[PDB]
Amino acid sequence: GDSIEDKNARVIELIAAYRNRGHLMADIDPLRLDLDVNSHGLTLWDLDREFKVDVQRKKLRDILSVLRDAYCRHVGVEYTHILEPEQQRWIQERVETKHDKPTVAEQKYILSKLNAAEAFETFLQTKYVGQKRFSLEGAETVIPMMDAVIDQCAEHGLDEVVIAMPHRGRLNVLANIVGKPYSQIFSEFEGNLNPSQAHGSGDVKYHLGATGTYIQMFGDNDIEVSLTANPSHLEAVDPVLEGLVRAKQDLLDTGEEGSDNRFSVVPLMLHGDAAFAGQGVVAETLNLALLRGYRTGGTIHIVVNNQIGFTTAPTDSRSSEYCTDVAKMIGAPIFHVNGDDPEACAWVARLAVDFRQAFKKDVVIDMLCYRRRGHNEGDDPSMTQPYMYDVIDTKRGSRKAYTEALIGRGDISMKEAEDALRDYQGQLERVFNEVRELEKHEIEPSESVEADQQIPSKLATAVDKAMLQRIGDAHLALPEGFTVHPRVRPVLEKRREMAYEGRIDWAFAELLALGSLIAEGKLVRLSGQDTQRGTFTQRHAVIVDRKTGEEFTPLQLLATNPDGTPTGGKFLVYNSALSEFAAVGFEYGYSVGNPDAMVLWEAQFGDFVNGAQSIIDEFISSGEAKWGQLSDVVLLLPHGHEGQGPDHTSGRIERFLQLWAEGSMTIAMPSTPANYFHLLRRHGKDGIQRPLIVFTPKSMLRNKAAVSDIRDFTESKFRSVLEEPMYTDGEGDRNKVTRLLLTSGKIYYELAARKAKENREDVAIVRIEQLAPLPRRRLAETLDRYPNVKEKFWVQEEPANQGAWPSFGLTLPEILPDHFTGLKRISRRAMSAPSSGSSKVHAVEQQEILDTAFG
Amino acid sequence: DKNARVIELIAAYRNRGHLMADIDPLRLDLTLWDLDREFKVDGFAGVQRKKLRDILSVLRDAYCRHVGVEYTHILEPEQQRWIQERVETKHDKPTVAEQKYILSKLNAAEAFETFLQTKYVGQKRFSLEGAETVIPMMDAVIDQCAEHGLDEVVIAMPHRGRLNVLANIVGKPYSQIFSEFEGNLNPSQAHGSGDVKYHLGATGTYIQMFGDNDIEVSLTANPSHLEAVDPVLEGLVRAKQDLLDTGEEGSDNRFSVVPLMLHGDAAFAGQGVVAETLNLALLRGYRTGGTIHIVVNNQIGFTTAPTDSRSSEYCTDVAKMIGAPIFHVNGDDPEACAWVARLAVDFRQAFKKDVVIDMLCYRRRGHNEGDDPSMTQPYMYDVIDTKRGSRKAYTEALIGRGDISMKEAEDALRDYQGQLERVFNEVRELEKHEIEPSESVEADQQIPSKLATAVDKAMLQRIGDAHLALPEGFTVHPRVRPVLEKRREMAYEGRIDWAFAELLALGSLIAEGKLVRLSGQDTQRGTFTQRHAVIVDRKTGEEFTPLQLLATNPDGTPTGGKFLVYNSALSEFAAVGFEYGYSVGNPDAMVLWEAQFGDFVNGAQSIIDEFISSGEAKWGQLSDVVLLLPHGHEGQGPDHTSGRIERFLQLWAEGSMTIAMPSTPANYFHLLRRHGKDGIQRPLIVFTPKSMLRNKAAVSDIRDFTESKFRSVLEEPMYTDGEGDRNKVTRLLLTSGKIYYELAARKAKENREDVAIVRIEQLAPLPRRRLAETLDRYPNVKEKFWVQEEPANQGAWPSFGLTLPEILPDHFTGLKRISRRAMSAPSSGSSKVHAVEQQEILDTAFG
Ligand SMILES: CC1=C(CCOP(=O)(O)OP(=O)(O)O)S[C@H]([C@](O)(CCC(=O)O)P(=O)(O)O)N1Cc1cnc(C)nc1N
Ligand SMILES: CC1=C(CCOP(=O)(O)OP(=O)(O)O)S[C@H]([C@](O)(CCC(=O)O)P(=O)(O)O)N1Cc1cnc(C)nc1N
Ligand SMILES: [Mg+2]
Ligand SMILES: [Mg+2]
Ligand SMILES: [Mg+2]
Ligand SMILES: [Mg+2]
Repeated sequence: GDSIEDKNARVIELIAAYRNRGHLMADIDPLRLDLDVNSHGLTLWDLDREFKVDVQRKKLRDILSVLRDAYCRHVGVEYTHILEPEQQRWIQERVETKHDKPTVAEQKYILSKLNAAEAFETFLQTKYVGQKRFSLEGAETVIPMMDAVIDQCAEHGLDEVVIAMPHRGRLNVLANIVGKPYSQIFSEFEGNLNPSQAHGSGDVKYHLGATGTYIQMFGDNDIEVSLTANPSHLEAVDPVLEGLVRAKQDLLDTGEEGSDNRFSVVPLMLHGDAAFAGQGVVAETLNLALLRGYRTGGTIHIVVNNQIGFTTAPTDSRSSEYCTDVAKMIGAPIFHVNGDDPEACAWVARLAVDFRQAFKKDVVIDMLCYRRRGHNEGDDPSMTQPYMYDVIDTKRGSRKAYTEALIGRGDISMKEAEDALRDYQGQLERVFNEVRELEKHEIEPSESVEADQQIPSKLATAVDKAMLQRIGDAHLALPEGFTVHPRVRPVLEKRREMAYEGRIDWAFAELLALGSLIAEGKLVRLSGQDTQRGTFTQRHAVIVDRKTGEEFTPLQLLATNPDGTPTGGKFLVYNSALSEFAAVGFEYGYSVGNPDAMVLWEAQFGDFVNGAQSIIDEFISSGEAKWGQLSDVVLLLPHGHEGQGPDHTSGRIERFLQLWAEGSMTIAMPSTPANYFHLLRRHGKDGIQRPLIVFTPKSMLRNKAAVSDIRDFTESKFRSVLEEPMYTDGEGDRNKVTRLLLTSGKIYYELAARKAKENREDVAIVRIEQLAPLPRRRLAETLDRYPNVKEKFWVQEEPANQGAWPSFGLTLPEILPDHFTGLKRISRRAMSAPSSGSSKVHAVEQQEILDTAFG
Repeated sequence: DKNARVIELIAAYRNRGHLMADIDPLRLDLTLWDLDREFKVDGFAGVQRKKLRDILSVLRDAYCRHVGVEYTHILEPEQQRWIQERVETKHDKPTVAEQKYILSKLNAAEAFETFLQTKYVGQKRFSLEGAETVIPMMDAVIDQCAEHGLDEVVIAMPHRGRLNVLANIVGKPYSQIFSEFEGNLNPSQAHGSGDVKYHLGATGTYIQMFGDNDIEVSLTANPSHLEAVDPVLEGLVRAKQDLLDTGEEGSDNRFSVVPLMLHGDAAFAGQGVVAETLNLALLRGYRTGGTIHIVVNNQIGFTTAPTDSRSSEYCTDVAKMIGAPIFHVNGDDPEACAWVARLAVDFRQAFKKDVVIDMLCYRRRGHNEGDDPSMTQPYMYDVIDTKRGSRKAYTEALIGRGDISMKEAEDALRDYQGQLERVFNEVRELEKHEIEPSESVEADQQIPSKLATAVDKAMLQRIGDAHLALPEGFTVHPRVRPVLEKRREMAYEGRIDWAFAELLALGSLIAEGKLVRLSGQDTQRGTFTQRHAVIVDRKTGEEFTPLQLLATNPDGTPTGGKFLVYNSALSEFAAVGFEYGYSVGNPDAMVLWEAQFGDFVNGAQSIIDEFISSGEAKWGQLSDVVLLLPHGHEGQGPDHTSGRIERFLQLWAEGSMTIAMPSTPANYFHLLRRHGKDGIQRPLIVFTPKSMLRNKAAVSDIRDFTESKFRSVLEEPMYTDGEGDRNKVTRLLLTSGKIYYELAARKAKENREDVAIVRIEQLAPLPRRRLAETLDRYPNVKEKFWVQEEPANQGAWPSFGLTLPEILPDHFTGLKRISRRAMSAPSSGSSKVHAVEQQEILDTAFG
């Protein structure tokens, strides 16, 4: 036969090999630190021969030049893992082509960005040699790359770019991308902060955020750009950024629940190479990318891959070939780019935005670069990486290299390049001198943020009977032909009955609170594991057609007024992924993104919220004091000793009470459905942006004593302290009381049952519903109504080192000494775990507490 | 031409055939003239010429029937070829005896579940019904490991089929499982606070049914927190491999202890610890030679559908990042499940890397046996109601093939059921005894009386001299050489600093024959450039570890000891879990994990809460892991200041952990030596210094190492050795850590003979007797203050403010706090604000 047919088969194999694996041979590293193949008779003598390619006939040397330029030069493209052939074709069409050369104006603009990037760092090195700044030197190309992402987003007519990033080049991005004034950055290095800057306890300069407007230089558009605050904990901000962006998209009616699919707010997420591979929150957050409750239409990721993590080499940081391999699980294309090629970096940035816009999905840019100085500017890296730093010492920086290229191209002269550098440096010097001339402020200890936010003087949470009845009737306003599951129908009928006749249970009180807020025009977002039905089969926020699987959400009917006009409200209820860290981070971010939303996250059991401990510690409990960032997220934590074991008993009340300070959070453990209703309505209507932690029930959901009357919803308010109904409404005599039992939560019902069984008129039980801030005035005023009390006990089912005792045992005798001197504890013994593993052992221990309280 | 269509068609089946494979038991979701034409293909024994008809039948059987194979993401062509050779050829047909054995495992699997359903209808058991093939699959993994002559299989798994695996794979007695359902436990079963039945572990010996080998099989305990045990399993296996001299640090590369890790579908996709643990798989400090993963993929997670649980096509897509092949297999085909299990073991043995089996199955009952799944999944449960189980279908096949008769099949099933009934009746006949409250485990482990931790001068000198015993031609970095010279000087002359005291402790243990494993972020050099446990040749990059020289006696014989020091990945959850597991796996090892700053250990909160602080009380599982947490107010911000002492003190109970904040290098040395030599297996939490590493006052004398012991309470040297008068003291300041040096400097500056400073070095268990004895030496004290740099809601005050007046009322009634105000964060963000607040504490203490 004709050997051209054999040779053509080898050409088809070569095309596939470059597309699939060319990235493994690409010249992406700026440091350059690192017989049985069947050729089917193809050799170097076939270079000028024409071959058939899939339609077209091309010379072998031309096929090989296109493949080598696309896949083996300064850009490594990974895309053949993508399922969708139209996405692979889209990328092939754009990378297997001769690129348009940037104009001289575009080249000068890129150089102006590299000048700003390096000169900002060398200026800080000269003025503040002894202060950490986490310089981007060796990775200056991140600045024209980020400029190109934002400029391309503006070109697509998008609304906003929200950035989250770590420390590397943070100050550089704040000054040269977001527009944080140089004077403000210099004031931080000077330690001369005005009262606004010195507010709260604060945080380090490389954790701060900023906002501004980016104005295009090559087009007629502009776009908002924001950079969010973050703690030191690397990658922890990743789900927070997604939540912030989702909330902004929902507000613009763009995105998943929106009237259009523009997803017009773009998350731009930066990462370090060691952190991106090592932190589990990265995979958890990528896992949210296509979920209906969390999708943001694609995140643009940039890894500042300086091939080091402090003193650790990549071989000790990851098991994958690339630090970006984790992102392939959601079908993201990956572009590995040589950080010493500014034009390739800008081109990849624009291609990434175009791909995100075309397919509304994630894209990753792996920018290979290096770290010019030590990990921080006081660290000596040659002790552990002598070879790498001997190579770095021989390298001209990307600014100098690009300047020489433009001089060589004839664009600029050496004198012009020198003058432009002196001008930028001269402007930094001028601003530095002005800041240094400012009057020095006296340094004072930091102050509590407690008084910065206060409840309005007038706020009622009660609703009328018509509102209760409307929410009850919504449960039976089924779509025509809908088949209700036979074991769900009694719940719907019971809700109509409770709305008109009382005995309202916990689950319905929660829906009365959320439904009445929706009717008043509020956006309510509720999510968590199995939250649509409820872990305890109690919520039924979504009901499923038994014959068709169609879904009906009764509370969504409250988003329309009886006359047919919208209230402006909405109910967004989702089953979350099986994640705690990313889910809690996302809801925290969502509440920051839309302060007017009611945002609730529900743990399956409170025992699993320790999986989100970094979010609780670094964002929820402390973001207001550290950054002035406000969140109104609600965490619902099912809690209570019921004999189900040490991981189905406790939400670790003691840990939240320990974290509490400065009125940063509200912490509550309501004992009645109406009090929970009023708590949620107060939180949604008070205009205070502070988190709420609620310890919620499990067996108490179906306790026939734990029900509320209609008048408790229509004629009452949130009560931080509750007395027994016999004293406030009944014929109970407070003067007969000699023993006071103080408690919180479901144990009240067991104590009250024991009091009734033994007719103990000498014992009274007082509940603390709001654990933090402690209701000092209401507690003192309640205790003053029992003048003959000789002894007081704090009673709890939790072990002695858990529950409220560790904080209350110390604080109650200090803040109210005339009431709580001599306060004693009644509880389970101190325990390493939250409870026994045995239901029978739980029952004996529970009875001991009750016997001790009445002994 | 037509051959061009064939080569691309072969690639299409290999790359994407899995997308069309018949893997779901529920089924809820160029020309025809070329068939007899011969084409050239790359056969497994050389180039072959095959009819297109035969190429297509092989590809459809390999990739589109009950097994979906994902492997073309793997970099190594030899691994793809290995898989092709085994999937694109005829599979070995099981013998009739092997088929009957698989059926006996399905019988045991289903009959155990239906028996518990009959006897204990109201108790959760997380049944494997709908996924019974996991039992012959696990049997096949373990049998294939025994066929390779491996030493042990260690299993970690969640709740799904846990009781079934304990009884039918590991050999936990049926009588013990029934006693758990009965709630009639003997005193050993009732020991500690305990845990739920589907969290418990067991160990036994597996004996091959057809071969001549045995193998050890163990299943580790775990909390409810799904996937949290994954890094613990890897640590336990690595410790066992290091002991057998197999694996990464071993003389052979057998990696002869196999991790077998089971997962649920929703948890495997959702929990970040999965990716963190996979990321450890090829790292020198953590590699275990490949984990075999089995996902029990029942296409549901409680009430949540897969479309709400993950963004990837498969729940296993995360594992592709470490190049693991993935085998998706139809759970209703027991022979395909066993065949994939054996293939996975063979692949793990050939390439010493991870393999994933995604077993597609269903969940016969609700999430738990009291839950109604048709409320949320009506369609799925209408389909499940029409399905014959895998046991019934496999029995019908064997009866149909003529392997067994219906009478033989029923007799075998009734024999197993009769034996369950007999054991159940025997357990039910036992008298029920009084149920008592659970008891503290504190007294279970006690320190031997007068444990000596001092070493002689020769030992100190040997460790100092080891720092300059450089290999021939080694070039020391010019800024590292002064540290080595200073260590030799300190070993002979004193003024021993914190960093060298740590290495004196570890070095002296290695010399005594102990394995010491030390790891953490940048731990080889040290975050504060203080450790230099490994030094790097300035010219060649070669590494030298001075403490490794202590593993050889001066006469040249080995001590039996070793120093394993690693830079960890940038992980806290998987790294802490791994070190906890390692300490469980080798109780004789000294295992230390170091946080870069203590502020980041909250990333491992699930491991601290669920394993470290509570595993002894819950499961009787003992760990001696050490956590080193750099801590101290130095003006570096709220994430570079605190290891959250207050949280560890709150978690503390029952003597479960030792918690310490030493103020001197010798006291830290004695703390580490006591921990390594006391024969007690309980974790140690140490709050370690940063600036105090280089404080010239924070140095120790040679006599502090050779003639002393760990001191839980320390007085000022002026009273124990100097000319200080204790009777002049009217104000006592109690403290812990570096603030002691600032308080002592202020006392010396103002000649405050009326003030004494007492340090509590061991925070938990509180040294009640030594504290009382010390305070009794100051008879004229009129006021006592607890002084700390931490905010009032942090540090030791929240626990000590409550416990000291209760446990020592004649000494601490009236105890007052001196500290920073209560704060939402651990500190101010400003170094200047920190400095003003620090001076306020010092001024208040002496005001
Ligand atoms: C381990 C670690 C760093 C190395 C990161 O390497 P890579 O991701 O490649 O980024 P790059 O630095 O190469 O660009 S910087 C950071 C630290 O905390 C600085 C960051 C910060 O505090 O904000 P440090 O004070 O310990 O140095 N640090 C401690 C650390 C540990 N664990 C977590 C979860 N977060 C952290 N901040
Ligand atoms: C969300 C959740 C479960 C669903 C798992 O689905 P999948 O991974 O597909 O497994 P399978 O059940 O389909 O086989 S079972 C488990 C729970 O905790 C039971 C497990 C246990 O407690 O040990 P529960 O009491 O809330 O039901 N539970 C709560 C839970 C939440 N978050 C974590 C980290 N761990 C958990 N145990
Ligand atoms: Mg890096
Ligand atoms: Mg509010
Ligand atoms: Mg499942
Ligand atoms: Mg020990």
